[PDB]
Amino acid sequence: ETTVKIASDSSYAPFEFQNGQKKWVGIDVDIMQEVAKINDWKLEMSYPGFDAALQNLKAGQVDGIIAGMTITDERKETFDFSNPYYTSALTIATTKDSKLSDYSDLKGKAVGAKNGTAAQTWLQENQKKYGYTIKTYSDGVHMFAALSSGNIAGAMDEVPVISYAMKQGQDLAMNFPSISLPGGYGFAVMKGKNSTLVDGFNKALAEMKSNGDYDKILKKYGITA
Amino acid sequence: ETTVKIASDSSYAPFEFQNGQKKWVGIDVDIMQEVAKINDWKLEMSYPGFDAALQNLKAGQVDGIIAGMTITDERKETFDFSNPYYTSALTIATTKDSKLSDYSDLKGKAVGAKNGTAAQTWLQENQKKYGYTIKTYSDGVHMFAALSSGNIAGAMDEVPVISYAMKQGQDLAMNFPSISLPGGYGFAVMKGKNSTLVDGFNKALAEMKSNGDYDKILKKYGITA
Ligand SMILES: NC(=[NH2+])NCCC[C@H](N)C(=O)O
Ligand SMILES: NC(=[NH2+])NCCC[C@H](N)C(=O)O
Ligand code: NA
Repeated sequence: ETTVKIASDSSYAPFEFQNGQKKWVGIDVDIMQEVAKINDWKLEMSYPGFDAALQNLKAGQVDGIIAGMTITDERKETFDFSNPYYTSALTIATTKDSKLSDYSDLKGKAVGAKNGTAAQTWLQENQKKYGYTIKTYSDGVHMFAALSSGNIAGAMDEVPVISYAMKQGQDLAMNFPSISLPGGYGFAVMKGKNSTLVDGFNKALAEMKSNGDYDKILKKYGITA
Repeated sequence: ETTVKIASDSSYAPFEFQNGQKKWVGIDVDIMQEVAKINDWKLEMSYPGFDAALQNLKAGQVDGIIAGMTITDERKETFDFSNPYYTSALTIATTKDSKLSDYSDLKGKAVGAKNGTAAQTWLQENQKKYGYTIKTYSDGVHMFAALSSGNIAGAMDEVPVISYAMKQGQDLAMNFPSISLPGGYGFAVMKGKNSTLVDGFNKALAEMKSNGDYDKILKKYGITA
């Protein structure tokens, strides 16, 4: 009944990614599809990439974005957000048999993050305090390979990313604290616009938490912390 | 197996509280029981109240504390902590049919909080910014009854506490932004003592986060990790 165009990232597991059949799957895909059905929306998903999705949203070529997008006060100056649909935390992953548990245990060790991330910033801000060296990576495939090889002692990323990788059978544990960003992940529209879409998102999310569909989706993608 | 004596609060749902059959339950209870099992400890829980628990810990009558205890610099002068096992936050609960969605909407409205809480402090610190009046309550039963009756327009409390109240079927919604409580909640021992207990807690938490048991426990009380 109402056509709703949503843009998303092209590859950001477990939020949105293609499986082996090239079907779009992930937490964001499954949530958005169920929200649309609850609200009687005809959903038209596109996957141009995070940056392109933002460009398209601002130009009015799409109506909203869901793309592992952390809610921040700066972003709220441009966008209106839903209630968060998942908590947004960071953590340092280790290999499965690692006994590292505390930040002081990284002294003298190398710790990875992806270039241009909150994780990179945290590591930079805490390097002198705990005495590790930092290694920067292009993507998760390279960072986690380095962790499994022992070339780094830890890899800092978003908790859902590490959880998914773990569920897939990667050699990983979550031995360190979760560092919370308060915003959570949100559905976004342009500021002042499409408040009915945000409200339908909010109402559907509440129903899904209530009826257990929300928890089914998280467990499908191995999201446990 | 060695006996481990742990003290907690007497009523802090959903962390520790007595249910309808008068059984001690909650996130802290379930986590501590699973940590003990993982570590082959015989756990002896007591529930004298937070302040009594600190007294008992300082006197050597118990070995540790779990009681939604914020990790703070002040506290770290007396106590050693585990990695935080949960990071709480503050937000405004409204009735389910309330249309309020942001702090600016509270101008000219009465907003409640419990006496002697972070929520109260936050409200007092932000009153001039948003322009509400503050009403103080002894406990949750009283604050939430005032909200349901329309005598207050919102109630400031912790996300986990509101989440559980909603699970129990109270007429509540969480449509406002959250305010992070720096530190997270940790397991505590006397400074320099009982390193075995802190290490056992850290390693067991990592296993429970890694194997899904941590998530299952939160979900039982309506909380998303
Ligand atoms: N699909 C994505 N890469 N989304 C952005 C992920 C990084 C971070 N959560 C952010 O909001 O900036
Ligand atoms: N009944 C309660 N709400 N107890 C709260 C006391 C613990 C509080 N989070 C603190 O760290 O000081
Ligand atoms: Na906290």
